[PDB]
Amino acid sequence: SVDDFISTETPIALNNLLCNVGPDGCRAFGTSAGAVIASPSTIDPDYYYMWTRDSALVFKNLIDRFTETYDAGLQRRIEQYITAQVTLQGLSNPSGSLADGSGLGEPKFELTLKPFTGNWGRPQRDGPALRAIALIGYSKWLINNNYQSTVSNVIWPIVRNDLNYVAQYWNQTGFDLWEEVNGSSFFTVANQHRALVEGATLAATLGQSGSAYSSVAPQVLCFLQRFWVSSGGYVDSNINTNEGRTGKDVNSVLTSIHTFDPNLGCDAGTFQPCSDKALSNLKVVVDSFRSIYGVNKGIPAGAAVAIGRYAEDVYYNGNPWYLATFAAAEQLYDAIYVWKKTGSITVTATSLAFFQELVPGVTAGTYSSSSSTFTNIINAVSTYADGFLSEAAKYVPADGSLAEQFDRNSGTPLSALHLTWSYASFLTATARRAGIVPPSWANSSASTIPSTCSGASVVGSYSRPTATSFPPSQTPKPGVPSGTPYTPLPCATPTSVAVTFHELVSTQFGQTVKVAGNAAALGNWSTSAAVALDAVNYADNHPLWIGTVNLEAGDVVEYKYINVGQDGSVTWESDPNHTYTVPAVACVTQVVKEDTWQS
Ligand SMILES: *[C@@H]1O[C@H](CO)[C@@H](O[C@@H]2O[C@H](CO)[C@@H](O)[C@H](O)[C@H]2NC(C)=O)[C@H](O)[C@H]1NC(C)=O
Ligand SMILES: *[C@H]1O[C@H](CO)[C@@H](O)[C@H](O)[C@@H]1O
Ligand SMILES: *[C@H]1O[C@H](CO)[C@@H](O)[C@H](O)[C@@H]1O
Ligand SMILES: *[C@H]1O[C@H](CO)[C@@H](O)[C@H](O)[C@@H]1O
Ligand SMILES: *[C@H]1O[C@H](CO)[C@@H](O)[C@H](O)[C@@H]1O
Ligand SMILES: [Ca+2]
Repeated sequence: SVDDFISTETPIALNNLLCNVGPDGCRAFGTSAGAVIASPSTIDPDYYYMWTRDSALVFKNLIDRFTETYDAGLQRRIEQYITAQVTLQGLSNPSGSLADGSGLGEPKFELTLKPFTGNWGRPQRDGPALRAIALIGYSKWLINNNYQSTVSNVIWPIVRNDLNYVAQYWNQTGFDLWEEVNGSSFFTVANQHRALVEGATLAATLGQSGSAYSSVAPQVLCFLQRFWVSSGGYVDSNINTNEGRTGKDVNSVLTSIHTFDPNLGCDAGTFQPCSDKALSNLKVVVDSFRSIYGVNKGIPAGAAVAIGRYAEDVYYNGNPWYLATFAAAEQLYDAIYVWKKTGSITVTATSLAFFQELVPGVTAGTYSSSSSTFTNIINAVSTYADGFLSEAAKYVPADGSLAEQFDRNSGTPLSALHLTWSYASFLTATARRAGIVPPSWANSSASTIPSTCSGASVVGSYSRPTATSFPPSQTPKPGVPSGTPYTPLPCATPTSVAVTFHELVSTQFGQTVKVAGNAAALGNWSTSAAVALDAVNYADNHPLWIGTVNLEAGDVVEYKYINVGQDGSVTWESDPNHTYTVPAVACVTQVVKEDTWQS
């Protein structure tokens, strides 16, 4: 049953989500405090980085959970995530520096909170938007619990940098959320609009000027209208480029659920889940996957299917993703929420095809909660929505782990293990089914579209934030639903820990990297018995090598990386010896030790 799946998966998803958060999460142990690894996977694929997007989406889920029920463990994690942003914002990186704002569009960082120096799809202009939305989310909590002073002191300078970035750079091309298409992206623009709306509201609450953000917001919304393909009834997810695709992409479904505000009803301007444009789009996007995946064979129209990112996808051969399949369920739960709350469903010419798939022959019109048409529709949509949950559930392993993808033919997990966003996507989709909605970000002002789009932007001021700490014990006001801090699920304490050595060193032709060390498993400083690392990952300005040795839990280890040529010659990295303490903590069975070569 779907209820069984939700029951069992919920605590596993939350646990696994939090295992990916530094400094102490079970699969992110020793990462910077507040850091969110996209995945513990270090090879095939290497996702052991911090993405501005992934971390902001994960923490928006956690901040929303924290808002529903105070949890001092979550708060500690939220505060840590926020202060890490002080460090990241200040970093010169290949996207640029903080001073002119350009550095804030950097997609990802080392989990040491250092610049990722390799070639990448940069900038990605959604990051500052999502980060702002996350930090504004916690700000509203702090303000509503009498800590506005902390917002102004610690948080606001961070949010202000990101808001200025959006207001300045929204009307320039960048890479999409899949890090592939350089242009103008639906998800990116829509969240940029949301951020400006929310940021103008926060400014005014703090007594700061929101004028720059409010003057630009409606122009961002104006431009968002250009992504709509009227002849096909769907969103072209990337414009200002010809990407060699239809533009039917879960991008647009992810947009709908992430800018959901039931107080906007079925507003099509902001692409609300129940809007006619969002529904029409959903059907088109779903349909693009119906005929092409082995796992969808023999499933009829009007029944849920496994869905991926976009039909043209070749990544790992192009497969369904858990977060995509969960996203479809979530958009439908969001629509159901609004229909139930308003007691009314409207079918239009635009949404006609979506509704006719579920209730064949239904006409456009408005149906109240008491009409049988309303009942046919809402029942069919609920079954369909649970069908998308159930479809993804079919391909979740017995242990409840959520990889990034499941195989288009066999449904077995592929790509990155324990993708943090997969867990969050499960948590949000099921929250919505439960009728738990996020805090509102908008009134109808935020949905008013100007008659013309001006492409207005504002050159902003950027300053390094300075405050890097929260006051202790910032507990809720009385009455507010409260509970004991979160505690991870129990495990055995490992006698052995898999230690992935993760080294940055530029090597020449045929050279191998080995780790020589003091412990027996590292060959007692013997160069011939040293442990060889994988040249896989070595990239332009990002020369990465990984090796995983089992070392005893609690053992203190001294090591040096050796550059071993083809000829079996050894060069030693400069002093000092590295010193690492292999952890002995419950649930910590694999760690990554991130290093750079000592010249
Ligand atoms: C910057 O903003 C302007 C206004 O929204 C965009 O210009 C429009 O682009 C669409 C799609 O290419 C055209 O169909 C419109 O005619 C343009 N409108 C106007 C008034 O010029 C522009 O695409 C935006 N650029 C970026 C990179 O975001
Ligand atoms: C955050 O970190 C900074 C270091 O940049 C300190 O100065 C501050 O006290 C806080 O701990
Ligand atoms: C790593 O650092 C330790 C200090 O904890 C030294 O004892 C060792 O020699 C290595 O440099
Ligand atoms: C890891 O931690 C241990 C003790 O906590 C030290 O002995 C070692 O130097 C390393 O820092
Ligand atoms: C070490 O083993 C534990 C338990 O199987 C995993 O949770 C962890 O990811 C690592 O592989
Ligand atoms: Ca396109």
